[PDB]
Amino acid sequence: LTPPVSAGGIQAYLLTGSGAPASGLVLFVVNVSNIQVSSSNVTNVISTVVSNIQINAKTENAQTGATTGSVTVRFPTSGYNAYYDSVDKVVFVVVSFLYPYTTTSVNIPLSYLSKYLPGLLTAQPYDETGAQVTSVSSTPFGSLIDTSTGQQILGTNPVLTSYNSYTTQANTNMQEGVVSGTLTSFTLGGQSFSGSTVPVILYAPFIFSNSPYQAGLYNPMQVNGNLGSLSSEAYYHPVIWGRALINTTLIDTYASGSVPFTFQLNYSVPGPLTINMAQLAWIASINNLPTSFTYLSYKFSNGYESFLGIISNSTQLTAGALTINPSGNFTINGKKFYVYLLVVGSTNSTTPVEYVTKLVVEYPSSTNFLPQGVTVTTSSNKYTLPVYEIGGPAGTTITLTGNWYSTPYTVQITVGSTPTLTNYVSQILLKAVAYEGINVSTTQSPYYSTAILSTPPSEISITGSSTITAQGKLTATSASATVNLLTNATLTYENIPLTQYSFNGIIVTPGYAAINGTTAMAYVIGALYNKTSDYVLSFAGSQEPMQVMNNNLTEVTTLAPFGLTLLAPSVPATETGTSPLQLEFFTVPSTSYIALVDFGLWGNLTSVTVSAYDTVNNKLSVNLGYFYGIVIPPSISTAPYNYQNFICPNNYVTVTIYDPDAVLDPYPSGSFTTSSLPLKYGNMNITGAVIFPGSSVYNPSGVFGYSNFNKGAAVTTFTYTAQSGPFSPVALTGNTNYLSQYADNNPTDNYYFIQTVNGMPVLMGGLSIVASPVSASLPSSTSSPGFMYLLPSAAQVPSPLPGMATPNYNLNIYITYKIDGATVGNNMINGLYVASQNTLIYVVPNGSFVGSNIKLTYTTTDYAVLHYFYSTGQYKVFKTVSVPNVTANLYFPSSTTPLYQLSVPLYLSEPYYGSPLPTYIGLGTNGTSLWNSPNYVLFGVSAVQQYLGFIKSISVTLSNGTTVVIPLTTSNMQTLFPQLVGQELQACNGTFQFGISITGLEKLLNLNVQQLNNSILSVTYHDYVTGETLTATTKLVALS
Ligand SMILES: *[C@@H]1O[C@H](CO)[C@@H](O[C@@H]2O[C@H](CO[C@H]3O[C@H](CO)[C@@H](O)[C@H](O)[C@@H]3O)[C@@H](O[C@H]3O[C@H](CO)[C@@H](O)[C@H](O)[C@@H]3O)[C@H](O[C@@H]3O[C@H](CS(=O)(=O)O)[C@@H](O[C@@H]4O[C@H](CO)[C@@H](O)[C@H](O)[C@H]4O)[C@H](O)[C@H]3O)[C@H]2NC(C)=O)[C@H](O)[C@H]1NC(C)=O
Ligand SMILES: *[C@@H]1O[C@H](CO)[C@@H](O[C@@H]2O[C@H](CO[C@H]3O[C@H](CO)[C@@H](O)[C@H](O)[C@@H]3O)[C@@H](O[C@H]3O[C@H](CO)[C@@H](O)[C@H](O)[C@@H]3O)[C@H](O[C@@H]3O[C@H](CS(=O)(=O)O)[C@@H](O)[C@H](O)[C@H]3O)[C@H]2NC(C)=O)[C@H](O)[C@H]1NC(C)=O
Ligand SMILES: *[C@@H]1O[C@H](CO)[C@@H](O[C@@H]2O[C@H](CO[C@H]3O[C@H](CO)[C@@H](O)[C@H](O)[C@@H]3O)[C@@H](O[C@H]3O[C@H](CO)[C@@H](O)[C@H](O)[C@@H]3O)[C@H](O[C@@H]3O[C@H](CS(=O)(=O)O)[C@@H](O)[C@H](O)[C@H]3O)[C@H]2NC(C)=O)[C@H](O)[C@H]1NC(C)=O
Ligand SMILES: *[C@@H]1O[C@H](CO)[C@@H](O[C@@H]2O[C@H](CO[C@H]3O[C@H](CO)[C@@H](O)[C@H](O)[C@@H]3O)[C@@H](O[C@H]3O[C@H](CO)[C@@H](O)[C@H](O)[C@@H]3O)[C@H](O[C@@H]3O[C@H](CS(=O)(=O)O)[C@@H](O)[C@H](O)[C@H]3O)[C@H]2NC(C)=O)[C@H](O)[C@H]1NC(C)=O
Ligand SMILES: *[C@@H]1O[C@H](CO)[C@@H](O[C@@H]2O[C@H](CO[C@H]3O[C@H](CO)[C@@H](O)[C@H](O)[C@@H]3O)[C@@H](O[C@H]3O[C@H](CO)[C@@H](O)[C@H](O)[C@@H]3O)[C@H](O[C@@H]3O[C@H](CS(=O)(=O)O)[C@@H](O)[C@H](O)[C@H]3O)[C@H]2NC(C)=O)[C@H](O)[C@H]1NC(C)=O
Ligand SMILES: *[C@@H]1O[C@H](CO)[C@@H](O[C@@H]2O[C@H](CO[C@H]3O[C@H](CO)[C@@H](O)[C@H](O)[C@@H]3O)[C@@H](O)[C@H](O[C@@H]3O[C@H](CS(=O)(=O)O)[C@@H](O)[C@H](O)[C@H]3O)[C@H]2NC(C)=O)[C@H](O)[C@H]1NC(C)=O
Ligand SMILES: *[C@@H]1O[C@H](CO)[C@@H](O[C@@H]2O[C@H](CO)[C@@H](O)[C@H](O[C@@H]3O[C@H](CS(=O)(=O)O)[C@@H](O)[C@H](O)[C@H]3O)[C@H]2NC(C)=O)[C@H](O)[C@H]1NC(C)=O
Ligand SMILES: *[C@@H]1O[C@H](CO)[C@@H](O[C@@H]2O[C@H](CO)[C@@H](O)[C@H](O[C@@H]3O[C@H](CS(=O)(=O)O)[C@@H](O)[C@H](O)[C@H]3O)[C@H]2NC(C)=O)[C@H](O)[C@H]1NC(C)=O
Ligand SMILES: *[C@@H]1O[C@H](CO)[C@@H](O[C@@H]2O[C@H](CO[C@H]3O[C@H](CO)[C@@H](O)[C@H](O)[C@@H]3O)[C@@H](O)[C@H](O)[C@H]2NC(C)=O)[C@H](O)[C@H]1NC(C)=O
Ligand SMILES: *[C@@H]1O[C@H](CO)[C@@H](O[C@@H]2O[C@H](CO)[C@@H](O)[C@H](O)[C@H]2NC(C)=O)[C@H](O)[C@H]1NC(C)=O
Ligand SMILES: *[C@@H]1O[C@H](CO)[C@@H](O[C@@H]2O[C@H](CO)[C@@H](O)[C@H](O)[C@H]2NC(C)=O)[C@H](O)[C@H]1NC(C)=O
Ligand SMILES: *[C@@H]1O[C@H](CO)[C@@H](O[C@@H]2O[C@H](CO)[C@@H](O)[C@H](O)[C@H]2NC(C)=O)[C@H](O)[C@H]1NC(C)=O
Ligand SMILES: *[C@@H]1O[C@H](CO)[C@@H](O[C@@H]2O[C@H](CO)[C@@H](O)[C@H](O)[C@H]2NC(C)=O)[C@H](O)[C@H]1NC(C)=O
Ligand SMILES: *[C@@H]1O[C@H](CO)[C@@H](O)[C@H](O)[C@H]1NC(C)=O
Repeated sequence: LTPPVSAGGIQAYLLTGSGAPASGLVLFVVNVSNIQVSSSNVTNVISTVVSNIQINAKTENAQTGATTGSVTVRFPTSGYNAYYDSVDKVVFVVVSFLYPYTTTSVNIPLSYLSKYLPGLLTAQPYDETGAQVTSVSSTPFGSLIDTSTGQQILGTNPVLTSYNSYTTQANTNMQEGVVSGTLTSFTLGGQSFSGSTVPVILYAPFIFSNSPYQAGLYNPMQVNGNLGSLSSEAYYHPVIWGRALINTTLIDTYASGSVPFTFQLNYSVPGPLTINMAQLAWIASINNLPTSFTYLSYKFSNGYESFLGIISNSTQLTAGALTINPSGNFTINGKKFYVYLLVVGSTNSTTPVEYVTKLVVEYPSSTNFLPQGVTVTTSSNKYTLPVYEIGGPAGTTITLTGNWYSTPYTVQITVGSTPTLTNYVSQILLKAVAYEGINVSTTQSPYYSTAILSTPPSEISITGSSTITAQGKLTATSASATVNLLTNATLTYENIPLTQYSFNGIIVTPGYAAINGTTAMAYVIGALYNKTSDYVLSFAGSQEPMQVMNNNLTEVTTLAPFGLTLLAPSVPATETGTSPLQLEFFTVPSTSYIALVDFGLWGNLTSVTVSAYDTVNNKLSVNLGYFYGIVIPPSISTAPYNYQNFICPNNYVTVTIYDPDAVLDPYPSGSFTTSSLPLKYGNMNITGAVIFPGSSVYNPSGVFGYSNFNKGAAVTTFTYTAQSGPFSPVALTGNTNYLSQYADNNPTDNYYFIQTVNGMPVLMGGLSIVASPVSASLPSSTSSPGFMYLLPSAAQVPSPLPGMATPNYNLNIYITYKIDGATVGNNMINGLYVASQNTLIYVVPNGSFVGSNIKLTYTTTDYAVLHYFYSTGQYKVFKTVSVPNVTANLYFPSSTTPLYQLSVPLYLSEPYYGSPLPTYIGLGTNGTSLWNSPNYVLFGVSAVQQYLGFIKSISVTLSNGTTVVIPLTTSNMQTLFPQLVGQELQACNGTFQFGISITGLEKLLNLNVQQLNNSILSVTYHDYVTGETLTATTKLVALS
């Protein structure tokens, strides 16, 4: 039993799982294991147990945590049912608290209850009065006695009132019901008993929890200290960046086991926004197009092309040798009209190019001056209508011929040299909405905890409200008029006679980089002038959004019409009027974050609202969650370093990158993937993003929230793996066609997550390395994303929530010469390499080592930062690590030395020569010096014999100014330094001791040993590492 029941302890468990007879049942167990019992004397012991039990009960406000009512009771002297098991050694009782069975006992199958007490399968439980019995049943709550009052509980009490009335009271008054128990300490048989149960929750409404996080959602990083000033407010004003997960907890007392939930997010901004739009098609009656104009069709990102629609009375349009047949046909009250759809381009194309799938035209009906409309169709009455391309070389002109009513007309098109891109710039009130799902499980009923995406990759709709307006002029037999919409789109009506219709209109699409042409919305206005009691001028028009796929432009949904009416009895008149207008665009999965960021809904001023839905038991939340958005640029830093950092194998230079927008999952080393499907939400089905924790990618089938739902074999499973080459780098593997759809905390691949269009990413983010002078860079053109494994550091013990990510990425760099020319089979050690996890090795040759360097560049991983900060270059940062020059010296221990001594010290000192012990320098031939160091190891590679310098000359000046330079023959080096080898004095110290033989020097000169030999000694060495020479001297003295 989890949690445990203690020695001599009481404990309680709320009954749950399939086969549990009723809601609001709690069991109590007393661990009577500590004493002897038999059927002969059991009635004593069970009676002894029950009399000491006390039970407490409350009603609470589920949001605020306030106690509303409290009651406290004990079992009656008789009429209870209470039971014993010899096998599991417990006394126990079950009590039924909510309606029904508040007052009457409900039977409990011995099968079900045995799940908790398996002894009930081993043998029958004992009853009161000591018999074996086949069944267990509740003691009802209304039977018990008020400890305050010494009477059976009355129907007037608010707690018993509430418990019987929970069904509506949970929602209507935010009421929650809670119970706990305690066994008043007592002695039996020289043993004793004591305890208090953990609280159990009977019921509560379905809500976002509001304690301690008063917004229901929280960012673990803001709560710990790692975000500056904003940490002060983590409990009531949560923030998060664009593509990541934010944490939350729900209470659900209905469900059991795992539960799919679905969420609805609504995004909003204070004040109106300036938006860019572009013209896809212009549609008109042949009277409204101008006598001549110059035009050439534009081509959108998807590959679709702009078109021109002409409506006419005639069965053809005619142009000499060229005949143009209509695309479709319609009628208004028996009068017949045809629609011709044209692309002005390259050549007179006989077969179709693209289509409109369905298209609504709208007119004021004579019957009412109230809007009506129809779908234009083919002659065979099918819906999709062909569009055709026509034209020629630049500067060519075509005349088309047609009729409007009984009057012929001609229009002259000049095929322009450059595409006719046209824009509208409007201010709109805009808002958006989106949907999402995940499958949450719990270790602790009734609390379900999870995370959800800041921006789900799925269809989003963006919607707004604006104005349309007309100015008009009336005459005895005709009207003239103009309209404005979308701030600076203008349409103009040719003067309409009494008893004639005419049309104008536009299809428009957003004007930005990636998404142009992919979604659009159509407005067509019919107009009418007629006379009743007054002259009547009237407008009626469709508003309908569309999307483009496979050269079809299609009605996604169709909205309610609008109308305007102007009237006067006066023959001369000027008039004015206005109406609201609606505007809806729908996005597509790969494009959704980019779209929100471009339109301006995502930024430091954005606020989000969130509501939730339980798929299985069908409930919506009685409250909402709230959070706000953020955009933050990166920064780079390093711990101060000196010459020590490059001496010895256990030293390095640390660089830290601060970039919070690269943390997508708050657990460092966490991974999730995502796909798009239909989701159940309330009484409807909508598309939305489904999150799936792990390293695998799915193309799932069916509808999320029903038995139709099934996810097949993984299409790919990404992994970081060890690989070939010296050291052993860890790097990413997986089919990169699916890399958008995968999320991680590694900046060297994260920039793909939802940021790929036409198979290519919009941002080249992440880390870049270049190194000098031995020419090397990472990554090579050949490299996968995720060429190195690189993770954010995790929060430590005094932090409230340990083990969660900090925005710091900590990266370690080694530069050395000592392992140059080491080998690993065929491999030769040269240049730059990745090692372990966050580690780089740069290896160079001996003379190239001083002044060598690495430059690191960091570019942001998130498209919001590229958008708001492009102006200033604040989205990229640099740092450089370089090896400084150091002082070196050669010295005798004293300026003077006696010819009494046989030998003297001569010390060479240079920091960069220092290593682990032992290490030694062997001399020989023409003054060569060879460095050796068998205890040097670095990631398994080990140092080879290095030639670091040479002794240049060995000289004496004699007592008269004559100078002798001793030639560096083998015999001369042999005699002068019989200890041919120098030794390091202390670990990683720069110092070695040589010993120069004065008793040698005497004989070596062939001089009169002491007689003439008041002399000065002078010696010189050259090192390749600094490029300096070192020189040293001593006076040789004898008794005078
Ligand atoms: C905020 O919400 C975050 C949601 O993203 C939570 O992150 C999840 O953290 C889990 C562990 O958290 C525990 O420890 C932290 C301290 O770091 C505590 O604060 C928490 O209270 C909690 O105690 C983590 O679970 C995994 O690691 C556990 C080790 O601690 C281990 O016992 C589990 O078995 C998990 O492996 C989640 O990490 C991912 O978990 C999923 C499985 S599941 O989602 O847990 O069911 C793994 O997917 C699986 O991968 C295996 C490969 O071996 C496949 O075989 C299998 O098909 C597939 O399901 C992921 O690999 C693993 O990374 C982590 N969730 C995610 C998606 O990252 C976070 O804890 C919340 N914060 C707080 C304060 O509660
Ligand atoms: C969205 O709001 C975020 C919260 O303020 C902003 O994040 C903060 O970014 C600051 C640097 O960018 C600032 O300067 C730009 C022009 O140079 C301009 O776009 C904005 O003015 C923008 O805020 C950075 O603040 C530093 O610079 C400020 C100059 O305006 C100065 O007021 C600050 O004292 C600071 O030097 C923030 O970095 C953090 O600064 C903390 C100081 S405090 O602001 O908490 O007092 C410090 O404790 C911490 O170590 C350091 O990281 C940075 N804030 C955060 C949360 O890290 C963000 O830029 C706004 N986004 C937009 C769209 O502008
Ligand atoms: C698509 O079909 C259209 C309909 O038949 C064609 O439109 C006609 O275009 C003529 C020009 O096309 C010629 O020159 C092109 C080079 O710029 C070449 O690519 C074509 O192969 C073709 O040879 C145009 O003729 C006008 O321009 C001529 C310049 O070369 C010149 O002859 C005159 O200046 C002339 O006005 C047609 O316009 C009409 O021409 C009538 C005389 S005739 O040329 O038919 O003999 C004239 O009476 C009338 O005023 C004028 O409007 C024009 N036809 C119409 C009425 O649309 C188009 O070429 C086809 N496109 C391709 C290349 O496939
Ligand atoms: C949320 O997570 C729940 C787990 O916590 C999921 O329940 C598990 O469902 C498993 C199959 O999942 C697949 O089919 C679902 C449609 O029914 C679909 O919703 C899922 O997305 C997914 O495509 C199921 O595993 C059984 O079937 C497997 C074949 O797919 C087979 O490999 C298994 O051996 C197993 O028979 C689990 O159901 C039950 O599992 C018992 C234990 S075990 O064998 O898994 O160890 C088994 O004894 C019993 O016969 C079987 O019915 C089930 N897991 C558990 C432990 O309950 C749930 O589907 C998820 N909900 C959604 C909507 O995604
Ligand atoms: C440390 O760096 C020093 C500076 O770069 C290197 O110094 C160079 O020394 C070369 C001789 O060293 C060779 O033999 C060693 C055996 O004792 C061996 O350990 C070395 O790996 C290396 O192979 C010297 O090269 C010349 O002398 C050779 C006679 O031994 C002869 O065979 C060569 O043909 C060559 O003339 C370099 O001196 C300069 O060399 C120039 C050409 S190049 O060798 O640099 O390509 C030449 O144009 C010029 O006239 C001559 O003075 C000398 N390099 C420089 C630029 O001073 C030292 O070897 C490195 N130590 C190690 C072990 O890495
Ligand atoms: C419709 O869709 C396409 C494809 O995304 C887009 O073309 C690309 O536009 C960018 C810049 O976009 C902005 O400026 C143009 C006007 O120049 C506006 O129309 C847009 O609304 C944007 O405000 C061009 O610069 C691209 O040319 C490429 O530039 C790259 C550098 S970049 O950082 O500037 O993008 C170079 O690396 C490429 O070599 C070069 O081709 C252009 N891309 C292509 C493939 O032509 C259109 O502008 C969009 N048109 C509409 C209606 O807005
Ligand atoms: C565009 O013109 C089309 C004709 O070119 C119109 O299509 C016709 O629509 C009628 C009424 O909806 C439909 O019944 C016709 O189908 C034919 O019906 C014939 C019998 S009858 O209707 O002539 O009495 C049958 O011979 C046979 O079932 C169909 O051929 C349909 N006509 C054709 C030729 O398909 C269409 O209505 C028009 N669009 C508008 C809105 O004006
Ligand atoms: C839109 O244009 C149509 C032309 O394709 C018009 O069609 C006309 O049909 C009417 C019957 O409704 C018929 O009287 C016409 O027949 C011709 O009459 C000519 C002279 S006139 O009467 O138009 O002045 C003669 O020249 C000729 O030999 C006849 O064939 C017919 N008009 C034509 C010229 O064919 C129609 O008026 C119009 N519809 C709408 C919606 O207003
Ligand atoms: C009363 O006290 C006993 C002393 O604390 C204690 O027994 C110890 O705990 C477990 C045995 O009980 C559990 O395990 C079984 C499943 O194997 C369940 O059926 C049961 O409900 C309990 O969860 C055992 O591991 C441990 O060795 C025992 N310790 C010793 C040495 O006595 C019981 O936990 C408690 N009595 C009962 C039966 O609940
Ligand atoms: C219930 O009855 C049993 C006897 O049936 C009691 O167990 C005996 O107790 C004595 C001392 O108390 C022990 O020395 C024996 O080992 C036990 N005998 C048997 C037969 O087990 C038990 O103590 C009684 N319990 C109570 C509380 O009265
Ligand atoms: C979030 O947006 C949704 C739009 O889906 C809104 O919910 C709608 O409410 C309107 C009336 O305000 C009703 O016509 C619909 O029944 C609701 N829509 C659907 C599809 O359920 C609502 O405006 C926003 N909700 C919140 C949390 O404010
Ligand atoms: C490295 O080792 C040398 C050993 O020669 C150290 O030199 C000695 O320094 C102390 C004081 O620090 C003097 O008392 C001695 O006289 C020096 N020895 C000789 C032979 O002169 C040197 O201090 C060490 N340096 C570092 C950086 O560890
Ligand atoms: C390290 O610094 C030393 C000292 O300034 C440099 O060597 C000196 O400068 C020139 C070389 O251009 C020589 O002629 C002198 O003899 C050197 N001076 C001394 C004190 O002997 C050296 O250039 C620097 N090393 C590197 C490679 O950066
Ligand atoms: C759009 O045109 C194409 C012809 O390529 C056809 O696939 C489709 O039936 C039309 N409309 C739709 C998507 O119904």
